[PDB]
Amino acid sequence: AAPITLWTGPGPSINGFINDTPVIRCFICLTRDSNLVTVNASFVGEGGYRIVSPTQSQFSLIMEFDQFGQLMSTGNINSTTTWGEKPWGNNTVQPRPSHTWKLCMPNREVYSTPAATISRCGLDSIAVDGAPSRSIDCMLIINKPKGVATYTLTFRFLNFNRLSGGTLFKTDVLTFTYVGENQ
Amino acid sequence: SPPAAPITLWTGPGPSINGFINDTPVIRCFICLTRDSNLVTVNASFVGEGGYRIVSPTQSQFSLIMEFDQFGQLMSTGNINSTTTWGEKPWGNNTVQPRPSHTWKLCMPNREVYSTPAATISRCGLDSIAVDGAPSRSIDCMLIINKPKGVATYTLTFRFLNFNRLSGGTLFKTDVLTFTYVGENQ
Amino acid sequence: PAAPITLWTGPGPSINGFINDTPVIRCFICLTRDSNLVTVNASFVGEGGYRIVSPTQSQFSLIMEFDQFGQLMSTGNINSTTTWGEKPWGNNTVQPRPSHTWKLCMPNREVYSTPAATISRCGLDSIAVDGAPSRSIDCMLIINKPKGVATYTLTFRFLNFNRLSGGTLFKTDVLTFTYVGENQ
Ligand SMILES: CC(=O)N[C@H]1[C@H]([C@H](O)[C@H](O)CO)O[C@@](O[C@@H]2[C@@H](O)[C@H](O)O[C@H](CO)[C@@H]2O)(C(=O)O)C[C@@H]1O
Ligand SMILES: CC(=O)N[C@H]1[C@H]([C@H](O)[C@H](O)CO)O[C@@](O)(C(=O)O)C[C@@H]1O
Ligand SMILES: CC(=O)N[C@H]1[C@H]([C@H](O)[C@H](O)CO)O[C@@](O)(C(=O)O)C[C@@H]1O
Repeated sequence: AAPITLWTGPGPSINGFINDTPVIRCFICLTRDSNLVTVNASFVGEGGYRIVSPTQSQFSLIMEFDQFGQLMSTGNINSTTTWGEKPWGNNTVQPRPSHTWKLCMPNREVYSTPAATISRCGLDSIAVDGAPSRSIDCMLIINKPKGVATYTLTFRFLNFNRLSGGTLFKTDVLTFTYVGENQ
Repeated sequence: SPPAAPITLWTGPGPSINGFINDTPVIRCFICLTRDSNLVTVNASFVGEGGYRIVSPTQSQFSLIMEFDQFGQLMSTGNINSTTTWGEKPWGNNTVQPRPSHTWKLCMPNREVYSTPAATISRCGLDSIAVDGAPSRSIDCMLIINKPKGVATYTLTFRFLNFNRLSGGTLFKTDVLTFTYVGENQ
Repeated sequence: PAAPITLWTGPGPSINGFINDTPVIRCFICLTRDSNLVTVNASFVGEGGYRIVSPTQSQFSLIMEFDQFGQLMSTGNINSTTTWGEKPWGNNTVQPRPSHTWKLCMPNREVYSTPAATISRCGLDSIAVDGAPSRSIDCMLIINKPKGVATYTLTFRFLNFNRLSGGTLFKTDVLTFTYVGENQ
């Protein structure tokens, strides 16, 4: 029994794709400790998504994993960009899969039907000094079916119409938690 | 051996209708308390049944209180209690091991840190996938830590509040809720 | 192989949050590093002029400054002039002897090479007011916003007091934040 972290590494490329177009830089870290997995994530919109307006359409960024906890090539965030294990003691991304990667996955029996957590997602919070009307929502959906994925994690960005105006799509550090899979 | 110290107490998956109000089973409560090195993470979700299947904006607030004794044993007298499934989750499987160990105390909220009651009030989305996170489909859930109840040494209270935020009748199918507190010393 | 460590103020902190060299807030701060992430667990109680806060309250930051070894410096709003050190597993003491392990509680400098933030709800007097929606402010954690010669900073910035419906005891909820911990 050991902890394990899967992540994008620091300074991720534009690795969030909508219609195969790179539009969002996603820092994603999945850390499994004894029983629970902590999702630690942040996002920076690029190009057409650098600035979001109150009329921005909602969207999902879905990660698809196989039965062994390996990130598949077909999600919005996928294995074509940097993804792998974080060794304790350095900031590298180790791409070679281990059986242990399954421990970062959402427990299939606990999440046998889809689960969700919708939380505030502050945008550009330092520069707008946390103005209430500069937050959207980001909902994590756990194990909503997608393709032939065994596990899915979806980051769904919602309620842009709560924004008072155009806002730089520079998210806060977001945290979610779920029960990890058994080896 | 820091790896020797973590412990998880939980209901197991697919809990029964194990949340009681006035001795009537009304809510299915998935509760997981995971102690790692120092902090305990509460991971919880709830599904209303019977008259609590759907909640309206005029719904009265309520507490689901878990009472624990000084050894971290869930007592039989709370709204969520030891008459239903509760015990340790072994690393590597989804069983519930009901035989109390002294290690169970490590999942409790530290008596000195929480020598007077503490709280965290947070958003509690209802039916979030089906309503696509509509802002007016959230209530609040407040975790109260060590508010006295009877002779419990520790208490954890899930208090559901601010149903008047809801735009209408909503399925009482909560998000996965997370809270954190300082764990008790062995 | 992971090595957990907790740095904290201990329970019942003194008035250890200073604004303009005046002690105004009792700050309970716990930084707990497990395998990869640090969990910030904190709560605050105002004293004197900050005992009660009103909708007209000006925003403020409580900054913790740490050096390259993860040792709390003397120059932040929360600083090494008050109780701060390691929490031993099994008791509630505060051990002041610095170790190479203290760096593990710091925000990873490569991950947070520019400042990061998390703005979250901060309920005030929540049990007494029964969680009334108009009794919350916000608390934003800012990670590694530059200050002085600190290598790492953690800033608790209290904001949006105008969300309050009136004078409210500045007795915060238990607040939690998470960030990627520094490498040994
Ligand atoms: C209640 C109060 O004094 N509020 C002040 C606030 C505090 O004095 C301070 O945050 C305590 O640490 O200070 C404010 O102004 C800041 C400046 O003093 C600082 O030089 O630069 C800061 C930005 O980096 C900021 O402008 C504040 O925190 O906003 C002003 C506020 O009224
Ligand atoms: C900006 C945008 O394209 N939004 C559209 C999204 C995205 O294409 C996908 O979520 C990306 O994965 O798809 C929708 O079905 C949705 O999720 O509600 C409709 C929405 O208008
Ligand atoms: C739906 C309901 O019954 N609400 C009532 C609750 C519950 O009976 C208990 O919280 C269950 O433990 O009790 C109250 O005293 C309370 O907590 O404010 C009054 C409230 O009207």
